[PDB]
Amino acid sequence: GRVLIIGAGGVGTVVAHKVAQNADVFTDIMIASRTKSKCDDIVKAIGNPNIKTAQVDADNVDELVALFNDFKPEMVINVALPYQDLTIMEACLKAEVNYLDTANYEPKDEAHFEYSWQWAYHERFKEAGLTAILGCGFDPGVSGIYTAYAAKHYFDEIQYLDIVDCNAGNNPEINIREITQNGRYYENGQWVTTGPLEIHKDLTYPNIGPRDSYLLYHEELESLVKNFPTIKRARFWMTFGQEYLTHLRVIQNIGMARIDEIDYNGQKIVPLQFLKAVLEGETSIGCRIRGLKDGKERTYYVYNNCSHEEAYKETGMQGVSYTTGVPAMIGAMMFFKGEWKRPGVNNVEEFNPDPFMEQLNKQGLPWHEVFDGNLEL
Amino acid sequence: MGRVLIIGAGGVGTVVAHKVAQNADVFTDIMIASRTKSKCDDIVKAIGNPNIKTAQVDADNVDELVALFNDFKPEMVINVALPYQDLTIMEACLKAEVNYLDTANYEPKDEAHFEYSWQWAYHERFKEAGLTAILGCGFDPGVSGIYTAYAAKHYFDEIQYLDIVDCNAGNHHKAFATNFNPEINIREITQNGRYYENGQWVTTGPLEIHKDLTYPNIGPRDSYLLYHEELESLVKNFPTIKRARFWMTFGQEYLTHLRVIQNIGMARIDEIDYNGQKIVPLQFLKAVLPNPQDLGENYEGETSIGCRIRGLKDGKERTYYVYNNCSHEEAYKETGMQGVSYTTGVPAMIGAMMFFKGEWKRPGVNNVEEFNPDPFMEQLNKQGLPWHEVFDGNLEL
Ligand SMILES: NC(=O)c1ccc[n+]([C@@H]2O[C@H](COP(=O)([O-])OP(=O)(O)OC[C@H]3O[C@@H](n4cnc5c(N)ncnc54)[C@H](OP(=O)(O)O)[C@@H]3O)[C@@H](O)[C@H]2O)c1
Ligand SMILES: NC(=O)c1ccc[n+]([C@@H]2O[C@H](COP(=O)([O-])OP(=O)(O)OC[C@H]3O[C@@H](n4cnc5c(N)ncnc54)[C@H](OP(=O)(O)O)[C@@H]3O)[C@@H](O)[C@H]2O)c1
Repeated sequence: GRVLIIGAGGVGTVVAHKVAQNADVFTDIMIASRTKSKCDDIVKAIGNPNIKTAQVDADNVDELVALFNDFKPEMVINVALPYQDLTIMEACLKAEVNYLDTANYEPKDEAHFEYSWQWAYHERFKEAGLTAILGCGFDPGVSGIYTAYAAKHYFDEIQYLDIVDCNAGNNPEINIREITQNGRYYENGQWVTTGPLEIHKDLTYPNIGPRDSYLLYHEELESLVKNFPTIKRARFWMTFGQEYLTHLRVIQNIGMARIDEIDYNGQKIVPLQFLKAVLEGETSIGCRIRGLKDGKERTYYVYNNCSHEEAYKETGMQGVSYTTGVPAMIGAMMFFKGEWKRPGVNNVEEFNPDPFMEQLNKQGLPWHEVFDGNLEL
Repeated sequence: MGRVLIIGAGGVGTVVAHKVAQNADVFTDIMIASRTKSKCDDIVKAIGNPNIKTAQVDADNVDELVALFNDFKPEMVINVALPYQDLTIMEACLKAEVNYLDTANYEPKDEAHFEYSWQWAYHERFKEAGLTAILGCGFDPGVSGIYTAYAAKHYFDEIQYLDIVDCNAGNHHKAFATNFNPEINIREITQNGRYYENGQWVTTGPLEIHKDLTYPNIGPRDSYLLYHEELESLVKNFPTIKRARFWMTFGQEYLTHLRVIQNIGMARIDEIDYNGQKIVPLQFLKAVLPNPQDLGENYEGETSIGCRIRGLKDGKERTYYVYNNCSHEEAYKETGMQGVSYTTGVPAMIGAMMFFKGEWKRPGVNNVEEFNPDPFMEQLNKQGLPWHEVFDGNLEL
């Protein structure tokens, strides 16, 4: 049960905490990242001196292979940035290490992500007997596990999938890249494109109430549509307050959302990253699913609500880092326990959702089901 | 001597170079020196006069400036670099016995507070050396004080109320851009408002007080009260003034962008460590924002800047409104810049002309209202900034 965490950010902080909380499964833990001091901060916060740390540039396959051959992990949990997905997978192949991440690949010079890059590794991973688990955060991640759970127990055919993500509380480089692209959803065999944050409507969230929700593309639509060909329409919605949208608009207008490197006193700075250097309540994230069971239409809503305060008291991080870090740990737990072992490259919906859902209820993300309700869309 | 040296090759310096080159009878030898020499050479190529010399200089370095001054031997140095360079350039002018003019008074790099004490401190040294320093000779500061001196000289026994009003009614068709150096521009407009009334200076919140004011050829515009450096010297030099305020128009989209820039920390003036390098966020913002110097091509509309003055003549209250409207497109066609660079650059050239012609000769450190306004006002009509007068109208203020 040797696990290596790459990335000492908000998510990695949560993953480390949750891995440490399950030492019967995770007997040996290391945290490696670009800035080692953040790794050591996490170890001190957890209070477990047995967690090892290391500096590594995960853009460098050779550095990674040396680290992997030193610590000898059985799985690496990549919660660095999407840019590191492929170099880490390369190192995993060469050092015969299994793999898990929470976000699929996008190149540094283009804010477009898709699964082709990582799916390309399927046969190499398979012939090496290695398992890769892609997109095992909350969304992507629990959102596809929720959908697999519904398909397994409640639906003959899933026909409409609507993922809803509300942060009702009170990494910006990858975050602002995600939300500024054209919207995109799936309907009747085709991918449909909107303007950025053009389509929106009020959706009512448990314990929160109605919130302005905006349609945008999201990674998991690509694989969920592929893996559930009964789907007639799949969309993803996220809430955005007016002040947030205003700040987002201005940031773009002034040039601080740029993703190319600019030259500033002999140093290569990308405006969006420099912005990062300067930049109560709860989340509610789930899936609203409609389809057929025993010849009749049926609706289903399954969700988690995560309190920012409770997440902070446990891990020092807020609800967005918490909801992503917990499932990443559980994915590794499923592999270590043999519940999720499938040589090749896998999306979460391809595994048995039941043992994962059972752990979510025990590891800080209890989920709730509403049957036969009005899904509002 | 007739030799003039221009420091700063930005938007204002581009205009100043064009305007001095247009008056070769006065300015017989011209040099443009600036931190980045290629921009000096860009200006000379645009003007088409190979006789204009260029040079690289770091105007933060008194030694470098003195060497440049003793080589070129200017009679006056027109400082249109940043306020930060005001004192080092004045130091060098004193050491090399060269006269001085700028369009903005000093603020330290580490504090967004400007005032005249720094430069007034050089008065007796300049005076003893026979050197004249002309401070704040742009449009506002500059023409705004020359307008005031003009009104005091010709139309009032006693001026009592001064309101300077500044509207940029143009459209540069950018989501957001500033009209001059964004670093200096943003530092200025984000401070607390201040004005003068009944013997005291009153502080307001930033952009707290605003009125609808009607601008010639433009109409009503949302106008905001803020401090402006010429209020300090004009209140000093015209004691009869009872109330002095400065107003500038801001559109809603502009204010929205300005608010967000401050909230996200990109208006900060302190240095942060970014990959072992010291970076001032406001200075980084300048790098990505549109360059004011490149806006003229798609700039339409015009500016309107003037002074609304009220006071007594022969015991009766009178009003006076004097202003200039400047077409962004005409400024662009003439100089490649836009109306804010133009309104600032033309009066800087004229102040130097007044010195070269002997009209404005006053050893020491001077604000523009201390000179005879008449010959300056005459040149404004001839050098591209004609002004208009309205007598006894409603000042709305
Ligand atoms: N599926 C979901 O629900 C979900 C939700 C949110 C986020 N995520 C994903 O989670 C990941 C982490 O997010 P976060 O918020 O924790 O980000 P973060 O706070 O910026 O942390 C990223 C970490 O990766 C490190 N890193 C970056 N480049 C590296 C390199 N070349 N070599 C080694 N380490 C490197 C960073 O090092 P430094 O300390 O030097 O900066 C930092 O410690 C991202 O991929 C994000 O897309 C997924
Ligand atoms: N009175 C008024 O009505 C009024 C109105 C607007 C502006 N102004 C003033 O006019 C001045 C010029 O503004 P602008 O918009 O033209 O600014 P700008 O476009 O940024 O140009 C300033 C110039 O100074 C140069 N410079 C900066 N630091 C220097 C240093 N250490 N040594 C030498 N040169 C240096 C810059 O060089 P680089 O090319 O290397 O950047 C640039 O060429 C400012 O002081 C501003 O406050 C006055």
